[PDB]
Amino acid sequence: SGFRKMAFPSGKVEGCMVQVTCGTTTLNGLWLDDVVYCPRHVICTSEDMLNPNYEDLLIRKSNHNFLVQAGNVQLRVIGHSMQNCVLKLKVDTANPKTPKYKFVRIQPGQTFSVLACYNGSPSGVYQCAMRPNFTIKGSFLNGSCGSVGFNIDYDCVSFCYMHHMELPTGVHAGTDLEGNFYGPFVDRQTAQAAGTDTTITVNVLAWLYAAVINGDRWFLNRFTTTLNDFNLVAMKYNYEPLTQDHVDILGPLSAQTGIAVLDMCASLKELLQNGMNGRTILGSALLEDEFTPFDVVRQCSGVTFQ
Amino acid sequence: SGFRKMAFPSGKVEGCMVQVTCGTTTLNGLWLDDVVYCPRHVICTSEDMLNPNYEDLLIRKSNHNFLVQAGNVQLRVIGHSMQNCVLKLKVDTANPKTPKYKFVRIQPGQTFSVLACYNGSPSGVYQCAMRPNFTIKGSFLNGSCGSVGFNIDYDCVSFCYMHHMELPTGVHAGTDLEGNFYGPFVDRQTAQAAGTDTTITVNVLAWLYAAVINGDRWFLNRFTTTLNDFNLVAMKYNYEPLTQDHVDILGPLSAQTGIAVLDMCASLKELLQNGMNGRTILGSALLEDEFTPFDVVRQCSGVTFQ
Ligand SMILES: *[C@@](O)(c1nc(C(=O)OC)cs1)[C@H](C[C@@H]1CCNC1=O)NC(=O)[C@H](CC(C)C)NC(=O)[C@@H](NC(=O)OCc1ccccc1)C(C)C
Ligand SMILES: *[C@@](O)(c1nc(C(=O)OC)cs1)[C@H](C[C@@H]1CCNC1=O)NC(=O)[C@H](CC(C)C)NC(=O)[C@@H](NC(=O)OCc1ccccc1)C(C)C
Repeated sequence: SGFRKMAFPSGKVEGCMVQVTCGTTTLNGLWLDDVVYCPRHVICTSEDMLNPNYEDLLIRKSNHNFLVQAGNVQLRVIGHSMQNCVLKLKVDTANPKTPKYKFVRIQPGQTFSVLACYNGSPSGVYQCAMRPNFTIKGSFLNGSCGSVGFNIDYDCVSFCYMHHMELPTGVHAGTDLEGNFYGPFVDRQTAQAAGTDTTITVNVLAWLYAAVINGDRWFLNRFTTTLNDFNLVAMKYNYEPLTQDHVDILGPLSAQTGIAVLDMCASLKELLQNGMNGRTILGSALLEDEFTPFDVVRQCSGVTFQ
Repeated sequence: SGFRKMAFPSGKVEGCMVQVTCGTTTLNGLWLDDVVYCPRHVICTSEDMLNPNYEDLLIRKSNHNFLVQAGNVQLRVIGHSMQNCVLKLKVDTANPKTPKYKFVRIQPGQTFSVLACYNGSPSGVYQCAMRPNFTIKGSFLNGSCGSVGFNIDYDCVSFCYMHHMELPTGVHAGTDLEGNFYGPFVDRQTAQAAGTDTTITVNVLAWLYAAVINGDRWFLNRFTTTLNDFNLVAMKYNYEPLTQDHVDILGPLSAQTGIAVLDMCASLKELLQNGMNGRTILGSALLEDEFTPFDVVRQCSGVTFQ
């Protein structure tokens, strides 16, 4: 028992990280097979960033303008192209440590591990959710661009995120691995801001089940409710609406605990109206929304990768 | 910017994990050079656990009674011994992926990453502190014994923890890699309980500095205090005493922020007396104590490993 925010083991991804330099701009790249993927703004100076014309900046670049290092060894670039906001560099050597992999575009509410990197070297790993306003609450400094987020399924790494920028309030924005931004952000140093964020209700419900499983059940009350009634109160607290899909997804945790989803919704409702009155749940003094139902099941049944 | 609980990249340790079976008991082992280290209770049945005589259980075992698998391949055991509460199995092949490594015994307050494992396979990674009462707040199920905790310094892995047991309230106890328990616990299924835990004051102060660095400074007040005065109030809230060593350790964060340690102590004092009145600090609704000063510096300056 016990319940922790837990990242995937990072080894398979550590093997893919390289440093990419163009002129005096350095950041991280991801090396899979004979392609290196990185944020396109590697081709910019810090003046260029105010308002870059990426097609004009790029067209004046050739293969040899791109320095790719893996450890202390240089990779030879034999081709380049731009897809949306990522640059792809064809190199002459396949990554010998390429894992089985996929590229996916995740939905809001879905979680993933970030391997934060500097100069092609890993610094640490942590878990994030794609927020409803299409940002993530990360930890990123200058040089972290190109760090990636992923999930693992047994031996298969699904890359879902590449890091590009920080927005007001210290939240983060990036792309999928086809270089399409999550959210309506652009890779330019012009004033931009995320919209009001909401709470990922299905995830809060998953975490409450996690609590009951781990024996922390003081908040279970004697009421039930309906989906509509719940949703009315949800809306007022800037919680995302709960759908039939969400109910279905929570089916396994419902079954494991003997608590019907709608009964747990009534307990959450009461927490929203009354607060926690100084108590904690699974050590937290607020309602956590960055564990998916899948995250909870995985951690509560000890699923394993290789 | 942004501040996350962040584990070390796990790849170097993933390469060391094996499965160890004796009879029908399975758990994890750590393979370094030509030795595999694991909890000694691998040699017990679940009846034996109520009150095991480890010397008598062991002496009746030979090398061939120990099954060590790394992937789908069996390691040949050519020697065994017991050191405190760990078993060491000499095998005939050095781990080809052994990192540079050390064994260390950490102090209360120090943090480390856990690679939680089942059947010699990693399931995830998370950050823990050695609590003042010599437990950790982990996430561990049956089969997780032998999972290890570590720190990385550039390329050097310091193993500090091996997981053995869970105690009342869902907290965890284990050994250093010489098999000596943190705390006065024993590897027996007899009623045992940790003492009252306290808050790691120096770590809370580190985290407040992390907050100021990340621009969250609403809690800074206009008072100062003394170490004694602070300690008087600390004691009442079950905070560990602050020492001159602690002040010295916080020197770099003090310098980076321009806030004297004793001024920050006065802000903490006021948080302890008044609470946070519904506000959050770095997204938390309580005072976090599982970031060391070193943890904060590392994350705030992007230090990297390889
Ligand atoms: C990334 O690591 C790198 N960028 C460069 C670069 O641009 O080289 C010339 C090299 S590495 C960083 C990661 C950032 C730094 C701080 N935290 C992070 O996550 N990315 C950027 O520096 C990035 C470049 C974008 C424009 C593609 N710029 C930003 O993140 C900036 N955000 C921004 O310009 O938009 C928001 C905004 C709000 C308010 C006013 C103006 C802009 C921030 C401000 C650094
Ligand atoms: C470890 O993964 C394994 N143990 C065995 C084993 O004993 O084989 C026969 C194989 S793998 C587990 C990890 C535990 C399970 C639940 N969470 C964990 O962290 N360790 C144990 O099962 C362990 C064995 C000890 C005695 C060496 N036993 C315990 O953790 C038990 N704790 C205990 O007996 O002491 C506290 C106590 C409190 C109150 C009453 C009685 C005892 C718990 C109860 C499972």
